[PDB]
Amino acid sequence: DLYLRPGDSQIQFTRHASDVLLNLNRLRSRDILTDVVIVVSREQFRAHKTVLMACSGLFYSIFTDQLKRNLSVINLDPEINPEGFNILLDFMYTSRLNLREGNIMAVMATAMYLQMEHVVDTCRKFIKA
Amino acid sequence: DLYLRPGDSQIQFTRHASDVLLNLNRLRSRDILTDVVIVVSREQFRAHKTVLMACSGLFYSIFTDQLKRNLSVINLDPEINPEGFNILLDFMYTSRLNLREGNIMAVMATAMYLQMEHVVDTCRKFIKA
Ligand SMILES: [Cl-]
Ligand SMILES: [Cl-]
Repeated sequence: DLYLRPGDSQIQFTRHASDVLLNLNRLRSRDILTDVVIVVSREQFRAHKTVLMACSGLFYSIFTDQLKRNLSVINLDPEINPEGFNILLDFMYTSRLNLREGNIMAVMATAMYLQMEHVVDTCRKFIKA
Repeated sequence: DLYLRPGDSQIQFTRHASDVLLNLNRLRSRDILTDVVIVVSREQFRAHKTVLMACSGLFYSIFTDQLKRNLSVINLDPEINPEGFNILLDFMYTSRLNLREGNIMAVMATAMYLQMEHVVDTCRKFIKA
């Protein structure tokens, strides 16, 4: 629960990061302080820009551009499949990835588009088996 | 790095939550998408409202009030010590708590005011020894 480590006098909390993400997912479930809608083939997904930027290289690049920083709606490539995006948005807020035989190619394609390198790497590992 | 668990078919990522928090702290360091300033005895601290709400019962209560939701400046009780607040803001974004003999009473008092129950519990454990 707590531990100490070398070269650093601070107390380390093992559960804090998971608790923060859990509470951020609760905010999303309740639509509290969400500040962007992502549009994927007419499907709409509400989210927190900071969480998107902390998980996706695409969204990091988008919202660090001064012109795009304050946009409230982001339209993605119409070829992106909404189910794949939904799975990856859930992953962002949960650390849990719904990979199945029937969606892994779409999830991998969407994670490459979003620049989510650890999801892509994981997809390639499962494909190889 | 990855694991499976019962009652849930999804892949579990062990490092994701810590990576999200690390990237959120990077956004804070760069002042990217910060949306509130907390004022503590004339000292000013920039932060992300969603992270404050995910860590502090006080900030959760504040920003779920419709009148206070869009405030850009929050003034805290003038008796709160800025060093204690700084230590707890760092903890929110890092899972690391700078507890010392010389600050533990102030940090505990500030964590009670912010309603950060796991920090308070930890302070009481260290005090008892
Ligand atoms: Cl990733
Ligand atoms: Cl806490």
